[PDB]
Amino acid sequence: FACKTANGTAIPIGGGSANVYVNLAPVVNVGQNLVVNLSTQIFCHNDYPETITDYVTLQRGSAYGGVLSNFSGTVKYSGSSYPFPTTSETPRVVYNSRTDKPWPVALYLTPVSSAGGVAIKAGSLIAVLILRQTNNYNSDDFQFVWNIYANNDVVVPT
Ligand SMILES: OC[C@H]1O[C@H](OCC#Cc2cccnc2)[C@@H](O)[C@@H](O)[C@@H]1O
Repeated sequence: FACKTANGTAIPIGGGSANVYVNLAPVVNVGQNLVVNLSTQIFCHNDYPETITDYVTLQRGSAYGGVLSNFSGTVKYSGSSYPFPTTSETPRVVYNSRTDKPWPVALYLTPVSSAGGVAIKAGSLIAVLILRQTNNYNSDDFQFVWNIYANNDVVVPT
């Protein structure tokens, strides 16, 4: 089991950390959602499906910077919504193929009444998402830590 991002930076077997840079809608109105879709950004596969089935959760999602200040959030995991920042680990997605399968995560961030102006700065950390991988075979329990950065400013109109 290992993962890779859409621009090809990898986290190998056993886990680790990696930075992910994402384009964001440049303008978002108070009350509307800024959608951050990581399923186009993060892909994983099982290295031994003949024998091992892999289980993958979103263990923790954390908000930083402009996102923690200026937005209210939820996270969708495999189509089901939870509070963001997270208050529990999600149920597990099954990885049973060597095919690259997206990690089914998306953030829905709504600017709050006070947001107005530059609400997220280019280059800033907006989130840290911890993918947790176990299996039905041994004691492996690894963390793949994804640091999510904005590629551009997000403006909330006044
Ligand atoms: O994707 C499956 C497995 O790939 C990796 O393991 C590959 C292996 C093996 C193996 C080979 C022969 C006998 N038993 C296990 C690990 O990332 C492990 O955590 C994971 O469950």
